[PDB]
Amino acid sequence: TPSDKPVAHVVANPQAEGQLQWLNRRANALLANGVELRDNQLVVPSEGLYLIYSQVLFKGQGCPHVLLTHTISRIAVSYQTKVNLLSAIKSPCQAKPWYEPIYLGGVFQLEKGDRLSAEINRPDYLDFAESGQVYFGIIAL
Amino acid sequence: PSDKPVAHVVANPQAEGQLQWLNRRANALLANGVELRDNQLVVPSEGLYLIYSQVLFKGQGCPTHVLLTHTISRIAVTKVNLLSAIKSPCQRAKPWYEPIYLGGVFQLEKGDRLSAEINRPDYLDFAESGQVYFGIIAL
Amino acid sequence: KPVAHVVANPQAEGQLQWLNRNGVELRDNQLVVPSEGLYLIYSQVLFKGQGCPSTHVLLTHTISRIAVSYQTKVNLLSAIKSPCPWYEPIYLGGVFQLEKGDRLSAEINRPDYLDFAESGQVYFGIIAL
Ligand SMILES: CC(C)(O)c1ncc(-c2ccc3nc4n(c3n2)[C@@H]2CN(C4)C(=O)c3cccc(OC(F)F)c32)cn1
Repeated sequence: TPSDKPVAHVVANPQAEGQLQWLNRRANALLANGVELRDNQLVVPSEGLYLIYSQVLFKGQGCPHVLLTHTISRIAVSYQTKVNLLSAIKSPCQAKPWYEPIYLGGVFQLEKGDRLSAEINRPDYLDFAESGQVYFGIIAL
Repeated sequence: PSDKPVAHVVANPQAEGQLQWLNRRANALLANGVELRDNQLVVPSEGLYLIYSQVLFKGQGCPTHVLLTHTISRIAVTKVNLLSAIKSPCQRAKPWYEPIYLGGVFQLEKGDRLSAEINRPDYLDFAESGQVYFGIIAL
Repeated sequence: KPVAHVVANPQAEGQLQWLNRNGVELRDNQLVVPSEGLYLIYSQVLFKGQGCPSTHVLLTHTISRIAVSYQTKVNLLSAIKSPCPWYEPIYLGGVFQLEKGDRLSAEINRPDYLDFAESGQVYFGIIAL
């Protein structure tokens, strides 16, 4: 049986300077059943409950103060500003290399035309030495 | 359309001296039988559930052996500790930030009450939305 | 709609071995996909230690896919943590389209640091959507 559930799982472009850019045209990544990726945002095709998730991986070669943030935001139709749905702050430095993963997840009622963004404050600290470390997705329940 | 019991409640940024959960806010929900009664999530049916919660603490400098705790408890129709974490933000102004994330899968029974509590609500950070939450997902 | 929730065997210490109790099979420490379709794959592992050593400790947790039509191993989700008593949990989860016969594995690099006391914190599963 073929599912018609709006789903997305986009991955970060490891070659995008000073930014966390989401791609669907990669192995084990997808945009299906109405979900679109427009201006680095996931656009919701229909109203309903959705599971929203994102993971980023930060890495630094040592400690030089550094604040790392990762946020999933929602912009509703006819609105312009992002309202935080999920957000986390980490302080990796309280020269050995440090690693800081941030995982955000939750269930949210979304409306048709909503735009979701998964953003960070310090893309200079993003790590891409391996696949599956930086991602963002939604699944209609 | 799924009939899986789900919940995602957020802290009241105005409720001083407490970590009070709200479902009647934008981007917060109680669906498929889950209820929020007496600051607790009430389980509608038996089964495996993913339980999660994040709280963010922030202080304006370390003058002091401050202990920060975050716990998720279960009360059955028997009180058990499900998830717990302790953090010591003070090694020794210079602001500090301390997030505590708790997550896990637990077998819950119908009528179970889940609570997500902290010991220092005076250190809770509310300068931004989406930082303090409590949720459950039936599997 | 098949589901699978498997937990770490606390008696097979020194290796992250999975224990089962829907129709998703557990063969050779891997979850085997029964049919073509979409799936949420999640997991959690818990690490702990009594202190820090000279050699820099790196903790990793990865969920891989061995596609049946090509037989190679590709990361689906991965995370690294540098804990330097300490406790370090690692979470993963995402929706992937998978084919019949695909094998999923959830592995770590330091089983000597695994925490077997927490069953509700060392697990691996899938749910067909
Ligand atoms: C509704 C639906 C699709 O059927 C479903 N959603 C989620 C799960 C599930 C069960 C156990 C899990 N343990 C973990 N997860 C699980 N997901 C991940 C990662 N990590 C560990 C978390 O602590 C976590 C926190 C918040 C959401 C989150 O899910 C993420 F996909 F959005 C996670 C099962 N079923």
